[PDB]
Amino acid sequence: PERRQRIIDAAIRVVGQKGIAGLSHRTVAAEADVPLGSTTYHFATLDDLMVAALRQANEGFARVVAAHPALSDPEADLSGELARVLGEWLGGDRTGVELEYELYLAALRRPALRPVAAEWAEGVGALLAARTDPTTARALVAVLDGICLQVLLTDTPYDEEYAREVLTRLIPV
Amino acid sequence: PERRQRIIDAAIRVVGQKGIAGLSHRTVAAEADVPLGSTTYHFATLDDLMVAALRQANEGFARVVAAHPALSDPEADLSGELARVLGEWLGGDRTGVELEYELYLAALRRPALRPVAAEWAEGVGALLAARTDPTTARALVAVLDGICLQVLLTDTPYDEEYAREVLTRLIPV
Ligand SMILES: CN(C)c1ccc(C(=C2C=CC(=[N+](C)C)C=C2)c2ccccc2)cc1
Ligand SMILES: CN(C)c1ccc(C(=C2C=CC(=[N+](C)C)C=C2)c2ccccc2)cc1
Repeated sequence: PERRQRIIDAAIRVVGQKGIAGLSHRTVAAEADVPLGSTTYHFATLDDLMVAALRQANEGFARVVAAHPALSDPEADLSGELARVLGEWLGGDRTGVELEYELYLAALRRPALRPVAAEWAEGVGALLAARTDPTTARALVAVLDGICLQVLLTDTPYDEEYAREVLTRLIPV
Repeated sequence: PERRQRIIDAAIRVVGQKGIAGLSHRTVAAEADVPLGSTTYHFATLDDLMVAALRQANEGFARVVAAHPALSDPEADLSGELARVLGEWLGGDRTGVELEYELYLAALRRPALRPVAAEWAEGVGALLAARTDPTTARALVAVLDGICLQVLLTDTPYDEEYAREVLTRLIPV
């Protein structure tokens, strides 16, 4: 896009290969192939750069969730919907997908990054709480996290059938 | 103990403050306050050092599990037992506890560290599969991971009552 985006994109490509540690304005400038000046002009702190990156990723996810209105439809299959939302991104692309999670975590173990790293759970959690109940909402958010790990931690494909199955055991009747 | 242990201990203290990245034979030698020679004599590669550290942590956990024979007792409360096992370490010490998880993860996003980083799930998983069934075993392992995150990702204390509650919803009848 116009260089600010180019920079955020490169920041991402750098972390997705050298980890947050190998992320500097030099690394980014090189990767985005832009003056060092540009990167600092747009992002004073590396944290500002990180935060921007996560916000982009958060919005990336908050987008697929909005593409599943059924999630808040009381007549829809909730677990089926949640398993689809997962499968929709954990499915396929086991390349850039593995990279997106391998930074969601990296982000999490960072003091000022963690709050934005789990924002996805805020939207989902708020939605499931209104749909079901607080305890069920938290339990659901918990297995979602549990399942992504299981998956993105082995040559283990997704398996919606399994996900919906365990998700369903959590929804009360 | 004798210096090999001193070194593993220091390796841990270093990662628990500078992350795997700030971990070198220099860092370790300094921290353990031992000749650089010693650290390389005992651990040729940093990966050998990391792996040793994780094995120590794995054995640390595999120890509390063995201290709960009830886990495999068909007449015992499984979810209650699992929630106790968790609460037993996630409870209190929200200092060194937070550090143990903030390296379990760090480990996980590392190609040759990940296999040893999830060994805990191998023992637990094998135990729950024999106790219940494959699908239930995996689902249980999944929420355990989910719950530790929820917890070790906010000023959020543990709450066994909650854990046992969601764990119980996963056990079939
Ligand atoms: C464990 N868990 C439920 C989740 C784990 C990670 C994600 C994320 C994400 C970002 C972009 C995506 N895209 C572009 C499809 C999809 C997911 C994500 C959100 C913030 C920072 C990094 C990654 C969402 C849910
Ligand atoms: C998400 N999950 C179920 C778990 C997450 C982490 C642990 C671990 C651990 C190490 C030492 C412990 N001690 C000394 C009590 C307790 C746990 C652990 C195992 C290997 C490497 C790092 C940490 C176990 C379960």
